[PDB]
Parts: sequence; C-alpha cells; structure tokens
Amino acid sequence: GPKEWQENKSWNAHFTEHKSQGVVVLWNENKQQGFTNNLKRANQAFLPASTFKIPNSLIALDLGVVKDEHQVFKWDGQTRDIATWNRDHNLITAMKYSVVPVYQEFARQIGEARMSKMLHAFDYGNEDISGNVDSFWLDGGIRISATEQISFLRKLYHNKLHVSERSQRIVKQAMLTEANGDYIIRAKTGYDTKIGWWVGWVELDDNVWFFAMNMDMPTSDGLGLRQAITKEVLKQEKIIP
Amino acid sequence: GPKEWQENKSWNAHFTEHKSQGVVVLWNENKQQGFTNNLKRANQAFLPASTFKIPNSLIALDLGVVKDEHQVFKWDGQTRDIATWNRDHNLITAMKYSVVPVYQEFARQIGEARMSKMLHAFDYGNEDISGNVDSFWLDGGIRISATEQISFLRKLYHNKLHVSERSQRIVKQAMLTEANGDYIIRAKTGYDTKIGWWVGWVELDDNVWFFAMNMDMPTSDGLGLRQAITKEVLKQEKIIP
Ligand SMILES: *C(=O)N1C[C@H](NOS(=O)(=O)O)CC[C@H]1C(N)=O
Ligand SMILES: *C(=O)N1C[C@H](NOS(=O)(=O)O)CC[C@H]1C(N)=O
Ligand SMILES: [Cl-]
Repeated sequence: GPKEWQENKSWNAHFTEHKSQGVVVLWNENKQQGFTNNLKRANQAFLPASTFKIPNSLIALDLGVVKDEHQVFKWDGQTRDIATWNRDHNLITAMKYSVVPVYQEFARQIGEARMSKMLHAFDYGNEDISGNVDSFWLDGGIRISATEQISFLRKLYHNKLHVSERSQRIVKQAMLTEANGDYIIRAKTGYDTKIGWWVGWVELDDNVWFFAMNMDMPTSDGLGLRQAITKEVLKQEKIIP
Repeated sequence: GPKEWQENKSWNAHFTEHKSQGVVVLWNENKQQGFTNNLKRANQAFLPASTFKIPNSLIALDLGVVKDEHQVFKWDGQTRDIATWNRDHNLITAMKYSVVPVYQEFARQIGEARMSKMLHAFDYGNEDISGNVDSFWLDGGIRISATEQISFLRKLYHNKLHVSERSQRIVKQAMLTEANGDYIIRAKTGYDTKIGWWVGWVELDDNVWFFAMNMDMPTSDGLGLRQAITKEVLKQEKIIP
C-alpha cells in the first residue's frame, strides 16, 4: 500500500545553503499524504511562540474578549523595540505585525481556567499551560510539533474546532499573508529566540497544501529564511511557480 | 466647506494614454469622502455583467443554494469558449474565473421571486430583474452606477446587508484578488461587450478605499486595462506603492 508519510531528504539542500538546519512538513489535502525532510524532527515538540496567536485569537473571539476584527486595542504608551507595535491595532494588524502586548492582554482576560479548557478542547499540542498566563507559549510548558500544527490547522480550515464557525472564519481572514492568481497563503510566523516557525497553508484552485516548518534560528537576522526556505521547497514540489 | 464628492480630472490622463474613456470612483472610508474623474459618468447606470456575481453569491449562500465555499458544482459537460469554465468549480474558483454557467444555475435555483425580493432588500441598482432570471444581469433590465456599486460594497464590508453575517464573510473571502504586506484587494471584474467593470476595495492597515471603475471596451483585447488603469490611479493617490 501507499505511504501516508514520505521522507524527502533532498530538501535539506535548502537549509544547508544557509548554514542552518530544520524541518518542513507538507500535507497534500486531496491525496491525504504528507512529506517531510526529517520524520523525527517533524514529530518533536517545541514552544509555539507567536504561532500561538492563532489559538489565542480563536479563544479571544469565541469568548467575546475580542468583539470583531475592527475593535481597536489602544497602544499603552510604552515605547517598545519593534516600531510597528507603538500604535493602535486591531486583530488584523496585531496578527500581521505579531504584536505581543496586545495578545498578552487577550491572554490575561481569557484567564488560566478558560485557556486550559479551550486548549484541551482543541487537542492543541501537549495542552499544558503551565507558566505565566500571558507568556506560557514563549517560556512556559506548552509544546507542539510540526505535525501537530498541521492537525490543528486542518481542523481550522474545515471549521471543525470546537469554537464558533464565525471565530474560525475571522482568524482565517487574519492569517492572510499573500495572494495572487496562482495561490493564497494563510500563515503565521514565530520565533522563541532559538527556533523559528512558519505554519499555515497554500490554497490552490483544486487543492490545499498545509505546511509547518521550524528551524534553528540563533538570531533574528535570519528570520526571513523561514519564508524563503519554505518557498524553495514549495517551488521544488511545483506547488507554487 | 468640503464636499462629499470631489472631481479630479487629472486621472483622465490614465484613460487618454490608452486611447480609452471611462470613470474611476474612489471612496476614502476614514475621511468619508469620495473622488472621481467624471461625476456624471460615476452616476451613470450600466448593466452589471459579471459584477453581479457578488449579490448572486450572497443570495445563493443565504438561501442554501450554495452550502459553503467548498461545495463542488460539476461541469455540465458542454464545451464553452473559455477553457477554464470546462471543469468542476467551487464558489471560490467560480468567482475567480467568472464562470457564467455555474452562476446561471444558482440564479435558476434562487428563482425570480426570491431574486427580486433580495435585490430590493439590498437596495441594488434599479432592482429590475426583467428578462430571464438567469441572464438579466447580462441582457436584461438591471442597471447600476459606479456610486451605487460603492454603496452596495460599503454595506457588504460592514456586514450591513440584509443577509447573514456568514454569507457576507464567505463572499468577501471569495472576492479576494491580491494580497501582500502593503495591501489587500477584494474585487470583481465584469464585461458586457461594450463596457468593462472593476469594483471592490483596497484594505490598508488603517483605512479602506472602495473603488468602482468602468470604461468603454469595444473589444476584449483591452480587458487588462480595467485593473491597470485603476492601479495607476491608486498609485497616483499613494494608496498602493
Ligand atoms: C513571536 O514569536 N514573537 C513576537 C514577534 N513575532 O515576530 S515573527 O512573527 O516575525 O517571528 C517577535 C518574535 C517573537 C517574540 N520575541 O516574542
Ligand atoms: C462577466 O462579465 N463575464 C463573464 C466572464 N468574465 O470575464 S471578466 O471577469 O474577466 O470580465 C467573461 C466576460 C463576461 C461575459 N462574457 O458574460
Ligand atoms: Cl480572506
């Protein structure tokens, strides 16, 4: 019989070209088949860092902490290192610019009991929120693997998560990253100071490819490699031109 | 004091450069002010042609004629001149490739009584569905102006049309045309053998610009000028780079 999961080590060339190491995991939805350059690392669990703003957004919307994607979260007046954070935001721009202080406020309003119950209902990673209610995805006990990211994203794509369909549609809107006549990418980046993430999917006319990548990332200087390397794999597999 | 609509005839150079004539209408949502090169033509009502796929989609979804944006509508097997039409489609690709036969079947299932009632509820153009229920937007009595297109699109953007929020969110997803780190365009083209249309909006971080353009289109050779001329105006107004 055919294999659900296949290893393709030729993708390592795209990491080695940049003196880095990592994993790309792809899932072909039509074929129900997955592909990766590193089967073991594909299933190892890491801190989600800013990719947690996908479930955080879903929970905040479903609970009414965030009313809709137009509600304004005012800047608290503290000047931070990332210039795009020093302004008012809504859900769309807070995800686009990965605005930490806005999502810390969401997490505090959600609170520990409801955050834990929702991640259990999502089957999200190891479901463990130990640590600070407003930072556990960066320095606490939650862990998720690349294959677990894909499983979560597939439920989101199909509106199968336990939260309202409305919440799922709003977050999928907020994940929009790039679109043209050839493809649509909905995705979210993350960085925990050691590992960089990019997770999401590529919508084509007749198929959707889910992806989850992480890579060793010692400094923020190489952050654009997250998208660049993933796109090299997508080009090799003839998913995008 | 300032006027709701300002005329900017310098945009005519973008039509003149292509030996063409037409109108571009812009609406700045934050400032609640509009701009056009031709106020008279901005209020001239034309057949909507394929821009009618926006209200048609909304009605089909709200009535359950279309269950969701993934439902597949099989090719009926008749070979038509536009090759992308000769295949199975869902709502996303039917709007992307402007697949008339799919939308003709939606319209027949909606039926004239519900179609007329919903266009009245939408305040859509002259609300006149005289002709065949499956072709009145191509060769019947319905007429809509560029400013009326803006009015309709503003209601859709704000979820204020008399259909479910869900239907409006799905259609706005289906209108997605282009997205990058600078802007998002949601829009729909149309062509009636005499006039070409492009209507929609540009989402920025902190504003939305609605647009509706139409131009004289004697042959199909110049159809790419609908987007190209509109983008020259957007570039001149520093809405997009
Ligand atoms: C999330 O991982 N973080 C917030 C912000 N996002 O940048 S990313 O999306 O481009 O990686 C900066 C990195 C990180 C953090 N420092 O908390
Ligand atoms: C809609 O106006 N039509 C369907 C199709 N779409 O072309 S467009 O979207 O690029 O203008 C072809 C033109 C037109 C029609 N023939 O009815
Ligand atoms: Cl979208």
